[PDB]
This record gives sequence, structure tokens and C-alpha cells, in this order.
Amino acid sequence: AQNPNCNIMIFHPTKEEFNDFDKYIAYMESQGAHRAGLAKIIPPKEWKARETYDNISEILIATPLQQVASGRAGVFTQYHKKKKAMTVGEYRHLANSKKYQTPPHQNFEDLERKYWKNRIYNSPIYGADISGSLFDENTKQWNLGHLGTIQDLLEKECGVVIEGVNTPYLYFGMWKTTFAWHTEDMDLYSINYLHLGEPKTWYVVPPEHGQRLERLARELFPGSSRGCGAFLRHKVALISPTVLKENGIPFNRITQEAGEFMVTFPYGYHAGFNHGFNCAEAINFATPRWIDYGKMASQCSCGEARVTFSMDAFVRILQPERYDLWKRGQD
Ligand SMILES: O=C(O)CNC(=O)C(=O)O
Ligand SMILES: [Mg+2]
Ligand code: NI
Ligand SMILES: [Zn+2]
Repeated sequence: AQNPNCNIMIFHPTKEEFNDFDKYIAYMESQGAHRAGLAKIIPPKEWKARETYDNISEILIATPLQQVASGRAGVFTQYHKKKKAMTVGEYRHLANSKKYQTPPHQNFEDLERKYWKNRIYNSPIYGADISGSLFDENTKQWNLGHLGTIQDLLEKECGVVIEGVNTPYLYFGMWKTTFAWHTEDMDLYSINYLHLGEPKTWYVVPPEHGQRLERLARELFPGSSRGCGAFLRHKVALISPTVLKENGIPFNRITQEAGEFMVTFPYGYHAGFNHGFNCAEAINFATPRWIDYGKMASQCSCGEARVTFSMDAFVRILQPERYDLWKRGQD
């Protein structure tokens, strides 16, 4: 078995290898990359997502989210308070203000220590989940707005045509902005490209060990666990590396820098934080290997998780028994 310790793998495709996205994902899996839950892909040196980032300031963040924490430094939840709209130029200036800017630090490890020590005492503002793309239409390789759609994959594998669309999302971050522990909707893959700015640190649990993380989360968030049998779908809970290590949960960590792709694999729990002002683009995707994960994915039916239009069909076709109850949660 390849990669039996479930280490995060880093790949350096050539420009020739960068042509066929599906083929390269399958290659990475042949080497065991999925066992980690997360892989890094450094694009060939000839490749670029677009020519410059000089003209992005007028993108609107219609509903910036202030991420307010509750709990203790290593075990906390966050809720998202909606703020007034602002442009990317306005948000960058905010991120660079004295109140919100990255503190002085020695290296990424020092900054990670400062994040876990101090995150809960601040409420950074995240421009998350903004439909759109920063890939130039002329970028033909690994253009996250030109991927094969999940609906077409389900149709190719299973023969059933379904409604729904699959488009990317932009994320504008600042110091301490945080993504809570989660897997993707329907335990899909994700791909994330860091277009610009400061790094993003990731934590990930191997898919084969995901239920260990779930069990710990039920212990650490016991009221949330009584409320919902899949409360990590709410995307609000944080657990630090120190607490994971104290409880024996297998995980790995890695820092993504501007110009790099990350792929999350089916049922790979992940969480992380931004180092400073940045912009990322991410989208879900599927392969044939996903189908079985989609069929077994947990679902929130308590009503909190509220997701896209397109997840309806996935539940309806892959999880017909759950359909009824899950849809009640969505309506
Ligand atoms: O970058 C972020 O805030 C969160 N991204 C992801 O969870 C992802 O790409 O799957
Ligand atoms: Mg603009
Ligand atoms: Ni994710
Ligand atoms: Zn729920």
C-alpha cells in the first residue's frame, strides 16, 4: 500500500503532466496521496493563473463575515456575524490596519503558536464563499472555472442525468481568519488555489481515521452533538493541534503559499487559518472513486447546515433513504 503513514504529499508536475487534470489526480492517488486527506501541487514554472492581480480591487464582498469565537484557546466554536458590504480594496486596507494585521513573527511555526494562543481573543473578518473566478479564460490548465462538473461525473459513472451546476468560489482572508473542521459537501474532493497574498496553514485527518475525529468532537462539543448527528457539517468547531495530539488523533499539517494548489480528498477532515491578507479560489470536484464516499456521507438534517441547490440531486440519487429527512432540514 502506498503512503501507509498517510503523509501529506507534494507534487511538482511538468507542463506536460499539467495538461490532463483527471489523469494527474489519478496519478497522485496511485502514489497514495489520498491517504493523507490533503495534497499540495506546485504548478510548473511556465504556468500562470492570470497575468496580474492589479485590477481586483473592485470585486465586491457583499457579506463579509466577522468570525466571533467562544470557548477555550484550543477548543472553540465560531459564529459568523454579517457585516456591511465592502470592496476587495476596502477589505485589503482593513486587513492591513493595526487592529487586524499579522503580528511580527519569526517563521511560520512562531505564527502558528501565536494563532493558537490568541485567536479566540480577536474577531477577524473573512470574505468567504463569493461566487466567481480569478483564472484568465485563456488559462487552459488547472483552471478551476473549466473543470468537468460533478453532475457530468455522476452521469458518466451512474447513467443518471441530473440538474445542478458546479462553479468556483473566492475567499478573501486576513490574519486569523479561520476555516473550521469539516469535510466537503457529500464528502467530495476540493481543490484550492492561493492566488495571492499571505499563506494559509492547513490541518488534516486521514480519511481512514475520520471517525476518530468525529468521536473526539462529540466529546468536546457535547451539546452540539446532542443537537445533530453530523454537527461538523455546520462548519463551526475548532480543535487545536495540541488537543488533537493529547487525544491521540492522527493528523498532519502544511502551509500553502501563493501560487500553490491544495487538493482535499473524500472524507478528509480539514481546518486551518490565514496568515494575512490573501485571496483563494476553490471548487468541489468528483472522480469515480468518490461515488462510494458520496453514498456514505453523513448528513445534517437539523437545519443548521443549509447548502446549495445542487446537493439536492446528489442526496436524491445517492442517498434515497435519507432524502426525505435531509430535505426537511433544507426547507
Ligand atoms: O480556504 C478556505 O477558507 C476554506 N477552503 C476549503 O475548505 C477548501 O478548499 O476545501
Ligand atoms: Mg476589480
Ligand atoms: Ni473544505
Ligand atoms: Zn445539523
